[PDB]
Amino acid sequence: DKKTIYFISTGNSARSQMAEGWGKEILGEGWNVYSAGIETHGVNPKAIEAMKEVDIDISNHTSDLIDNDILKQSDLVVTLCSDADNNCPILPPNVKKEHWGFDDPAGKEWSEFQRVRDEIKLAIEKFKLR
Ligand SMILES: [K+]
Repeated sequence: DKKTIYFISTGNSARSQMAEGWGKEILGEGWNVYSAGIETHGVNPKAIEAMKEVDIDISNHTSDLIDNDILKQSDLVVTLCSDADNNCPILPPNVKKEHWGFDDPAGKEWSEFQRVRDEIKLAIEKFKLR
């Protein structure tokens, strides 16, 4: 009944955490939304703050390693950065893979966290309309 979308970044730090937050609110009904990383770098505090600003709570989120069982059951795996795209394991033939690249806001001014957060929102809204 419910389909599965899996957002992947290098360390499950910011872009993938914001994608999971937006995904749960926009695609909530018929979608199970998860996020993971090749490595675990912790949840960037600025990513939590960025989502709080748009009234989305991601304070309980964890930085998790990619799981083979979630990959096998995914309808769509979305990679958000180039290293994650190349390091993602070879997927089952029935699992679709898409690369939605977004700039890394880490170490940049707060305005870049705001910008990337909103670009991710628009990409997920475009996905909902498919
Ligand atoms: K996660």
